[PDB]
Parts: sequence; C-alpha cells; structure tokens
Amino acid sequence: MKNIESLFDYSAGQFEFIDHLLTMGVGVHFAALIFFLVVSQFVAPKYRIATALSCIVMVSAGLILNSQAVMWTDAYAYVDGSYQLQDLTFSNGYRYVNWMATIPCLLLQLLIVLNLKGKELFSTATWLILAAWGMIITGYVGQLYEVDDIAQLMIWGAVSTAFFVVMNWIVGTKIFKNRATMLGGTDSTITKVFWLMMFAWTLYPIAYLVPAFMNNADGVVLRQLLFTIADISSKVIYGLMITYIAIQQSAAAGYVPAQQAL
Ligand SMILES: CCCCCCCC/C=C\CCCCCCCC(=O)OC[C@H](O)CO
Ligand SMILES: CCCCCCCC/C=C\CCCCCCCC(=O)OC[C@H](O)CO
Ligand SMILES: *C/C=C(C)/C=C/C=C(C)/C=C/C1=C(C)CCCC1(C)C
Ligand SMILES: CCCCCCCC/C=C\CCCCCCCC(=O)O
Ligand SMILES: CCCCCCCC/C=C\CCCCCCCC(=O)O
Ligand SMILES: [Br-]
Ligand SMILES: [Br-]
Ligand SMILES: [Br-]
Ligand SMILES: [Br-]
Ligand SMILES: [Br-]
Repeated sequence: MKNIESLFDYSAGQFEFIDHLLTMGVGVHFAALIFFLVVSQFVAPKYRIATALSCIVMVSAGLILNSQAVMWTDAYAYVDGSYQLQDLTFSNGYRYVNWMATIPCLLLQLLIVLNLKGKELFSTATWLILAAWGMIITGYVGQLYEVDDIAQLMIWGAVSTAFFVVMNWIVGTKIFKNRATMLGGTDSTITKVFWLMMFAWTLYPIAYLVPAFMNNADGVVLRQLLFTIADISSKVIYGLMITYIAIQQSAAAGYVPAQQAL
C-alpha cells in the first residue's frame, strides 16, 4: 500500500507488458548463468571467483524477478475490463533487499579483476559495501513514502545519493590508480566498464523518482522498463565484460585453458 503500483487499475496491455518484462528478465539472467558457469573453467584460479560471483548475481536477480512476476499475477485479477488489485502481495521493496546482496557481489568482482589483494582488497571492499548498504537502506526507507510523503522520498534520496557519489569516487579512484597493473590490454577495457557502471547504476535513482514526475499507470510501466534496462546492463552486460577481462588476463598470465579458449 506504500507503493504507487497499488493505486491504479491496469489495462490488459500494461499488465501483460509488465509481466513479460519480468519473465524475460528471468530468462535472460538464467541463460547468462549457464554461460558464466561453462566459461569459468577457462579462467585462472586467481580470477575464477569473479565469474562465480556473476553466477551468484544471475540466480539472485533471477529468483527475485521470478518472485516479482508471480507476485504481480497473484495480486491482480482481470475484472470488468481491467486488472484490479485483489491482494497485497506486490511491492518493489524486495528489489531493495536483494540489492543488499547483489551490489556487494558486483563490486567485489570488479576489485578482483583490478588485481587488488590482501589488506587493500579487504579494506576497499569494506568501505564500498558499507557505502553501498547506506545507499540501499536510505533508499529503501525513502520509497516507503512514495505515496504518502514525496518530500520524505526526496530527502532520503538526497542522503542516498551522497552515499552513491562517495561510492563512485572510491571505485573510480581505485580503477584509475590500478589500471596500469592490468594485463592483455584490459587497462583500456576497465575504463569502459567504469562508464558502463555509471550509466547503468544511474538508471535506478531515475526509477526511484518516477512517483514524483509520472504518478500514473504508465509511470509504473516506465519504472519497470527502466529497472529492466538497468538490470540487464548492470548485471549481464557488466558481467560479460568482467568475464572477458578475467579470461584475457588469465591468458596473458599463462593459463593454458584461457589461451586456447581465446
Ligand atoms: C547526523 C546524521 C549523520 C550524518 C553523517 C552521515 C552521512 C555521512 C556520509 C559519508 C561520510 C563518510 C565518508 C568517509 C569515507 C572515507 C573512507 C573511504 O572512503 O576510504 C576509501 C579508500 O580509498 C579505500 O581504502
Ligand atoms: C545529494 C545531492 C548531492 C549532490 C552532489 C553532487 C556532486 C557530484 C560530483 C561527483 C559525482 C561522483 C562521480 C565520481 C566520478 C569518479 C571520480 C574519480 O574517480 O576521480 C578521478 C581520480 O581523482 C583520478 O585519479
Ligand atoms: C542490479 C542492481 C543494481 C546495480 C542496483 C543499483 C542501485 C542503485 C545504484 C540505487 C541507487 C539509489 C540512489 C542513488 C538514490 C535513490 C535510491 C536508490 C537506492 C534507488
Ligand atoms: C560490515 C560488512 C563488511 C563486509 C566486508 C566483506 C569483505 C570481503 C573481502 C574480500 C573477499 C574476497 C575473497 C576472495 C579472494 C579472491 C582473490 C583470489 O582468489 O585471487
Ligand atoms: C535521488 C535524487 C534526490 C535529489 C534531491 C531532491 C532535491 C529536492 C528539491 C526540492 C524539494 C521541494 C520540496 C517540495 C515538496 C512537495 C510536497 C508535495 O507536493 O507533496
Ligand atoms: Br488493452
Ligand atoms: Br494500453
Ligand atoms: Br593464477
Ligand atoms: Br538484483
Ligand atoms: Br578494451
């Protein structure tokens, strides 16, 4: 009842488009899961955790998207020409809770292919995860107010954005100070990964703000469309680039299975 999805009836076209976005998301992540599983054998031990983390992200995101899809069809029934709310079973909050797990995985696989190790890896991962969790938690509290108190959504969103900015500064600083350690030409690739991240992750706060500028049923559809673009870009496309970097550095480091695969 705290999310705008509960306020509207949906046309068949709107309802089925949202359902198809979510189900397509499930298929894309589980298809990618198999790809990451099969190619892990071509990654040197030093980097193989990075590809395993992509497997974990795929199933984590795939399970939440599948949960959202079933919750969506549980919550609404087609009555008198529109889909109308029947049960309080759908909310976006499950995405936020899941981010607590998937964002640390996405960040860790970046740090691994940057060749960080030992105390710097543990220290950098700790500050990044704390910053990320602060961002997620404040965002989560903010969206509890997207119906009742838009001013509170904005203020919690400003606090969240402060964590986001600091997180991105840590990430960017480590990338630009360590890309010279990267093998096989991937010092060039990692810069593109950073820009892909900036683009894809910024779509989430845009989705967060939809209630402020498009509080209607088409805004609900737009938000799910933005989440879909962002999810595929931040998890699947990002994971493919991380895996490419891992295999390329593995080969440059003399790992034979990587050399043959390329
Ligand atoms: C009264 C309400 C409370 C107000 C306060 C809440 C807002 C504070 C937010 C950010 C400050 C913390 C930023 C400090 C981060 C420094 C540590 C760090 O980033 O280390 C990175 C390094 O590159 C890795 O080794
Ligand atoms: C809540 C409202 C507050 C609004 C606040 C607006 C300030 C935005 C500024 C920067 C965004 C952070 C982007 C981080 C980009 C990476 C920066 C970086 O990596 O620095 C390069 C390094 O110094 C080379 O060695
Ligand atoms: C796969 C999911 C990912 C990469 C989720 C990323 C989420 C964010 C970057 C969220 C950022 C937010 C803000 C910067 C302010 C508004 C609240 C959030 C949590 C949506
Ligand atoms: C309060 C929350 C703090 C969370 C901190 C999490 C710390 C995680 C630290 C690094 C995990 C990396 C483990 C795998 C190392 C891979 C390196 C390698 O095998 O080449
Ligand atoms: C996620 C990015 C957050 C950006 C910070 C928000 C910037 C705030 C800008 C002006 C706030 C104006 C407050 C007006 C409250 C409207 C109350 C209402 O109409 O219900
Ligand atoms: Br229709
Ligand atoms: Br329509
Ligand atoms: Br190795
Ligand atoms: Br997720
Ligand atoms: Br490149």
